[PDB]
Amino acid sequence: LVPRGSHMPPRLQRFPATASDEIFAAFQEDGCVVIEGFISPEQVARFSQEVDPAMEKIPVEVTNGNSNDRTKRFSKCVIASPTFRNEIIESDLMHELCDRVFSKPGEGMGYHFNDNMVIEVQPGAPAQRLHRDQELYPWWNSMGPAGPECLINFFCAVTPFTEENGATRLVPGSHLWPEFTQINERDCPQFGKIETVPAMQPGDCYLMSGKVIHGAGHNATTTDRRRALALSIIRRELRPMQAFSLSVPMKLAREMSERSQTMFGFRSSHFWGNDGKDIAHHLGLIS
Amino acid sequence: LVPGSHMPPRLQRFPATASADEIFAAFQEDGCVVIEGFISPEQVARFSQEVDPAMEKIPVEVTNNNSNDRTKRFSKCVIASPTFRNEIIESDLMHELCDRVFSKPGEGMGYHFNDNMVIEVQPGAPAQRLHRDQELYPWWNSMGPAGPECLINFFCAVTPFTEENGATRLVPGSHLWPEFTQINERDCPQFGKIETVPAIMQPGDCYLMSGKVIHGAGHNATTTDRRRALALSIIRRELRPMQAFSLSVPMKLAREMSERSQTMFGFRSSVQHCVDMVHFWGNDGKDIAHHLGLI
Ligand SMILES: C=C1[C@@]2(C)CC3=C(C)[C@]4(C=CC(=O)OC4(C)C)CC[C@]3(C)[C@]1(C(=O)OC)C(=O)[C@@](C)(O)C2=O
Ligand SMILES: C=C1[C@@]2(C)CC3=C(C)[C@]4(C=CC(=O)OC4(C)C)CC[C@]3(C)[C@]1(C(=O)OC)C(=O)[C@@](C)(O)C2=O
Ligand SMILES: O=C(O)CCC(=O)C(=O)O
Ligand SMILES: O=C(O)CCC(=O)C(=O)O
Ligand SMILES: [Fe+3]
Ligand SMILES: [Fe+3]
Repeated sequence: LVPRGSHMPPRLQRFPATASDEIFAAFQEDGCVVIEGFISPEQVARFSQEVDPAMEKIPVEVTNGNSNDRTKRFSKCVIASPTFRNEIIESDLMHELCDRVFSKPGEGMGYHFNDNMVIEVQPGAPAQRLHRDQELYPWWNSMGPAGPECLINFFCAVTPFTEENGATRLVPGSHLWPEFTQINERDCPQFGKIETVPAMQPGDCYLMSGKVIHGAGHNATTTDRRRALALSIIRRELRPMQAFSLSVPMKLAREMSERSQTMFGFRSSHFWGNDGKDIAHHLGLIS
Repeated sequence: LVPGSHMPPRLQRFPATASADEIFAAFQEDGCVVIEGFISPEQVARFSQEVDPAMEKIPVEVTNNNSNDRTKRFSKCVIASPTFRNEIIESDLMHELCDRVFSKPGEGMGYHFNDNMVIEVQPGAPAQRLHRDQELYPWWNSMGPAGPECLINFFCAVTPFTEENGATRLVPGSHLWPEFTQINERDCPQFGKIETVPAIMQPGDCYLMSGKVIHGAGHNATTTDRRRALALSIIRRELRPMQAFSLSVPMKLAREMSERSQTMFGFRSSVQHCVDMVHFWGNDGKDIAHHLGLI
């Protein structure tokens, strides 16, 4: 795999979207894993064109070290794209995976959606700061690698992921380090020695844990809009960064299955209920 | 007080006109503090009157178990009570203390509502298991006493709280024990040896309590006394509420709310800073209040 004698780089396993528990142990051991072909070939295609009109009406910032410097972001994927709401979010591998990360026996679905983002790294965009996704829930790093999982991300490539256009540089095994710190020169002892691994073709995805260090690289090209679809998924006890049950129209919620209504907060798991009853009753969604 | 009689733990008491700093320091020392006249007796009585039809229509569950039985719980306080939504949730002392607990520099409101629950302990109802309210967020005990706060409770007396009718039993300074476990025989070594103290209160008194404080409803030993409480459960912005208030509370009521009341119920977002900024509970980069028409 490496020339004999070489420094071996951090292991980044890769499974086919038809694999089994097998993908999960790669997640447990490394903190991430690639699912090659996560979304079908025409599915990803129909999806990208469907959000191209919305992506077109996002002006680009040319700035300050923020994650908005020449990186454009858009989250109304259920509204804008029939392919997303009808096909992509009903992956049984997605759910069979989430149930192994999040759900406890007897309690139903321990998870729901945090965000559905399309991230498009514009050419010349500086490399994104290194971070753990779970910094979104600021106390979580304090629990170290023994803490439970709060967040996972099915990070899917829309346009191809190269080392040129700044695909995500992962750091496998970052979830097993003994202290979880901010990744900067004052707080991180290993800053500048952190060994990355860049991450894929359209429809491939990687299933990253919230504990894993990562970040978008510099998009060094002149023409490449590098586009992605992040399926952020949190445990049921945590609050979504998107208010999906207030912006997704009721017309679309009626077309979703019970699992997908639970993912978007149109149905309870009790958490997110309505005075001892499922919020789905009051909304006109049960029997 | 008592006669070399053994003296129980101290539960500090303040009037609602004390300084939120004096109250907060007490809360920090003991993890719980009584605020007398948190709500005026005229406010508490109108509230009790406005929820009472809903309370009477709630059947009492009697069971053959320790099942947390014979306790009515009602959460649609905003819909049923003009006093609650117009006055009680507008307590400036409530928001002063919440900020000192939850709100970060340069982010605005770090908290929102988990629940608004009328809890009426029926005559004869058995005592509740000792618990910490942050057990609702099961990973929280594992951070121990150094952990951040996830939840505080403004537990108000609607009818008098007495030692006989089931006033809550609290364990002051249990937010400072070095290991947070569930309170059971397997996991808790002080099990059965834990000294509680009732929250004796008159109508309109609150106690403010951290999610780190061991406590439990007491046994209601009376035959006539339906012991009514109002629990204002308040969590940090990154945590999920028990109630989906933005989906059951009507928009007509949303539009009459102050901006900070809208934030409490999820009709409006809160800006969190990480280099980056993110409207938590937002709409693709903007406040959810825009798509809702709340300006
Ligand atoms: C299921 C329960 C949970 C898990 C959560 C809880 C919540 C949210 C409460 C506790 C925390 C809080 O701050 O708010 C209130 C007051 C409303 C009380 C009521 C319930 C819903 C609960 C219950 O109903 O048991 C039948 C319960 O009594 C208790 C204590 O055992 C629980 O820890
Ligand atoms: C404000 C940001 C936060 C705080 C959260 C975040 C979310 C939720 C994301 C990250 C984690 C996740 O699990 O999902 C996604 C992919 C959607 C990415 C986009 C943003 C909104 C964020 C950002 O865009 O900054 C304006 C950002 O890039 C990052 C990484 O710096 C952040 O940690
Ligand atoms: O866009 C990328 O390459 C990674 C972005 C990411 O993971 C984030 O925004 O948190
Ligand atoms: O009603 C009480 O006195 C305590 C209730 C309580 O602690 C709870 O329900 O979580
Ligand atoms: Fe990230
Ligand atoms: Fe409690």
